[PDB]
Amino acid sequence: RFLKVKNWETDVVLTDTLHLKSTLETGCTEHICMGSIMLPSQHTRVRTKDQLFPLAKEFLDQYYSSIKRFGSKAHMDRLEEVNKEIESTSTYQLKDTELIYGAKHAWRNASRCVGRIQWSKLQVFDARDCTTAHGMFNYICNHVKYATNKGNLRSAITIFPQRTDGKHDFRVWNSQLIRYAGYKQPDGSTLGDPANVQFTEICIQQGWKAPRGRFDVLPLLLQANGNDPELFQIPPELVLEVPIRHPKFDWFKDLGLKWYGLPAVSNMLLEIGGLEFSACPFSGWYMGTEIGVRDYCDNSRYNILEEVAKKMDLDMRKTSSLWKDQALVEINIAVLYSFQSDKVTIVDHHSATESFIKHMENEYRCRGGCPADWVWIVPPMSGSITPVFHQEMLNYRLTPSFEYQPDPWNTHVWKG
Amino acid sequence: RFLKVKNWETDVVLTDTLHLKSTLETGCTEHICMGSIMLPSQHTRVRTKDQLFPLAKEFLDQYYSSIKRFGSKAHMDRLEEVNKEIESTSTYQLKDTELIYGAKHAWRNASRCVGRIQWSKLQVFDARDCTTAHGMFNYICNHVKYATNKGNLRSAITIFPQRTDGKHDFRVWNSQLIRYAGYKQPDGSTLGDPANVQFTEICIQQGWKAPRGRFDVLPLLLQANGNDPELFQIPPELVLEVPIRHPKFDWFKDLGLKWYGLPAVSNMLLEIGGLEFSACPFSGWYMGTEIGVRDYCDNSRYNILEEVAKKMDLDMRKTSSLWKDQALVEINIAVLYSFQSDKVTIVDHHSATESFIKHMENEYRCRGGCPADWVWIVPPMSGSITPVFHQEMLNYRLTPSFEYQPDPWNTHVW
Ligand code: HEM
Ligand code: HEM
Ligand SMILES: CN(C)CCc1cc(F)c(F)c(CCc2cccc(N)n2)c1
Ligand SMILES: CN(C)CCc1cc(F)c(F)c(CCc2cccc(N)n2)c1
Ligand SMILES: C[C@H](O)[C@H](O)[C@H]1CNc2nc(N)[nH]c(=O)c2N1
Ligand SMILES: C[C@H](O)[C@H](O)[C@H]1CNc2nc(N)[nH]c(=O)c2N1
Ligand SMILES: [Zn+2]
Repeated sequence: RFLKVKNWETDVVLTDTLHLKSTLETGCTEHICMGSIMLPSQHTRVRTKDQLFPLAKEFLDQYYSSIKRFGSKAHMDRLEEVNKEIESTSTYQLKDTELIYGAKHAWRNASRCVGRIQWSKLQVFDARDCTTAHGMFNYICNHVKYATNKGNLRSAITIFPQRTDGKHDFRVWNSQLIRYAGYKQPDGSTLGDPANVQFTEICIQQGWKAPRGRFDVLPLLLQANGNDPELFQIPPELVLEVPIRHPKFDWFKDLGLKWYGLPAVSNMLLEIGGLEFSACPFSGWYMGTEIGVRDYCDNSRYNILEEVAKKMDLDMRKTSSLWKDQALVEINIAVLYSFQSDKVTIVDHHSATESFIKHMENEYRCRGGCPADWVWIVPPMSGSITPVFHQEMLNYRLTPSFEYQPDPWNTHVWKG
Repeated sequence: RFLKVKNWETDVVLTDTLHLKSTLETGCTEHICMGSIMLPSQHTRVRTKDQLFPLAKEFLDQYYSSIKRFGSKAHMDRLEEVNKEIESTSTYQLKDTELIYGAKHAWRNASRCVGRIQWSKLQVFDARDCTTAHGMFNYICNHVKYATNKGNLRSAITIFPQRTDGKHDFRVWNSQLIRYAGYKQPDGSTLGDPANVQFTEICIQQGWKAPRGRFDVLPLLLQANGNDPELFQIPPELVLEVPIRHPKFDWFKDLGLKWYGLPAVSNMLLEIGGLEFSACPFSGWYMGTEIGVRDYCDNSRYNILEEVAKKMDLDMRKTSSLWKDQALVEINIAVLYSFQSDKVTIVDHHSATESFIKHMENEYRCRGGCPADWVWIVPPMSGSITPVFHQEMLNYRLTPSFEYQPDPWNTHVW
């Protein structure tokens, strides 16, 4: 059974057979669509040998199909080897080749990711020999150095040991490797990034001396083998930052804004062949709107819309003057211009969405589909003047995958 | 099963139980979400004598509840009466009060409509006594004049006779009552509105003498009782139009842009108690972005971003200058400025989405929920700085409802 999607601006129609290979559930039913639910239980997140071998087998079948060795003796022997390792040891270990395939394909299957044209050019760092928080800090520093590359950013992921009994998890407690602190003041205002107030408090409680500034890089809070997490400060020379200025507005620099260069997600779960990798930080490079639209202008983040609109002297009485929309465009022009001027990799939302359309069409050609989440793919500004807005998309769940997981401070058992 | 929706800007959480009354189907499964498909089979649309009565019963049951007479003398009586009329005539006719209720609730249940906070204020015009296209034209003119109201716009729907056998359908062939024509030029490009090129040709291919301008109001093409349709010119004095100028850039009026004040969808199918109304033009008032973002700036429409940006002298050599975004804002400031200057009702996208959040809150409070289609409720510019962006929405299909329906010229035995 085949399915079609139409781009309504170009009348291009594509045929999806890949959704047939989909196992996991979406969250929708025939009588209700949950397409706009942010964290549906299905997309969030121990396994027993009962269900683990079929998950291994399906993954290995995929893997050996991709290398043109399906049904080969190398393929049959590996299946046998994994089987016996599961029955006697209860889990199994991926080879290096399988881990690299898995991480790439989890990104390939990331239906909310607009940057997936780059998916096969991913640098995979195997940190499965790591045993301690210090060991983790070392692997993460090397990730940040390699990925940053003096501004010429390179996609990378670092993979720490897989979950075993769920009581010895490796976790990076930060949501991203590099993020700014946020501080609730006694008068109710917030200093810094309001998204990080809760995590900032945990760090301070674990002993972090906070500078209490508006752009303080947070410490790494790292958990090895289920032990209590430990604080480490990324060396500042590894944290590339871009001061934000505007190409016409000389007064923009006086807002004292800066942002970091490397977007590196660190709280997600990597699932490959039934195995769960609970610490797997990954990084690419920023699309401009992530910083200029969401980070700076969300009412619940830095929320600089007013300060910018004031200095532009806009009619701020009625909303129908679109002063909000006007300040937003200027802030996003500044973010792009500051990054480009400093030769730090960044992509605008027009370029990135055009690329995704080309990626998606190619994926239908050579793979039979490309799972896509329209709600997340469409940029948070100027939606319809980007070609994804006019593109029908089918959302379904393939593995390997990145999944959400509960914040560790709500599940951790404290040693003391 | 008693589901929850969170707003992530405010942490407000609403519980939805209304969805458990949903009847029709979404197109999704638990294996694949179709939330971005524009027209699944379900959203498009005779009855056997059997499937008609359960539909009638469900509608009457919710009608009599809304008036607090569920399980009353009048309820069971009407129920029996509709039962008997169906056994005999194999259809039935709605009472005036039921027709009004059914129309307001088709709008109440339209999950892609952001303007639904106004749903109970709708003016319903019963046109079920109509028999000819000339009469149809008369009802539509009266609709237009009433809804326009000298620029103080008012919501209205006009309901033509319901389908009987499918051979005698009433249909308005225009997609909206008021739309601008579109002509294909000798040199490949398109003059006027490209969305209307086929329909603009059908009118000519029917007898319309086009002035071949850029903003030529289309004639009405009205089909009564399954007959061949007929052309009709809407009196100009009834078509309120707004010249578009900018409150800062005097060169903006030189661009020669105008738009019409009345958005009046005329090609949808209204379904009440299983009865199908194939001609039910309805109208409200515009949200600014429908014109300024989509109508003006869609690449497959008027596509004027190239010109506005040049006249703004912006660096159009790199997308990373965001010149499209910058021009897009100015256009949409102009549209709002022009309408508000000429005292024609219009709402900006910030106001409408704020009102929709308030409408959701009301519906969750007094009704138990509110079907909502995020892909359509979030405006096509400045998405995340409107409160609907951060709003989780549950999409499900309730009835009475508006459904899409095939274009008549593909169906009619001409
Ligand atoms: C190379 C440049 C990349 C760009 C421009 C990019 C862009 C984006 C954007 C804008 C989002 C939406 C997130 C939001 O708005 O909050 C997203 C989501 C996502 N990205 Fe990419 N990304 C890139 C690389 C990567 C890499 C290297 C990985 C993993 C190896 C990845 C995995 C994901 C995933 C899993 C999501 C979904 C998050 C969720 O389900 O909530 N991305 N990406
Ligand atoms: C009074 C002010 C109104 C406003 C501001 C408004 C706004 C909107 C907007 C912006 C859309 C998105 C469609 C698009 O972008 O093309 C929409 C869809 C819709 N509106 Fe409303 N509308 C109003 C009145 C009405 C009325 C009076 C009715 C019927 C009684 C109605 C029924 C609908 C329906 C059925 C749809 C969606 C069609 C579909 O399912 O694809 N609206 N509306
Ligand atoms: C709930 N909300 C905070 C989710 C934020 C979030 C969660 C994720 F898992 C995720 F991969 C991304 C994408 C961020 C990103 C990664 C790589 C490159 C890039 N340019 N951007 C963003
Ligand atoms: C995909 N597209 C071709 C569908 C067009 C379409 C179909 C509809 F039923 C519909 F109600 C509207 C909204 C137009 C409208 C109606 C009332 C007020 C307003 N401000 N605007 C637009
Ligand atoms: C409620 C809604 O699902 C939520 O606000 C989503 C909408 N789309 C998004 N799209 C992206 N890219 N990133 C986001 O964080 C969100 N948030
Ligand atoms: C492909 C996609 O479903 C299509 O572009 C939809 C998206 N959202 C929309 N939203 C509104 N309000 N109007 C539209 O026409 C559309 N088109
Ligand atoms: Zn769905």
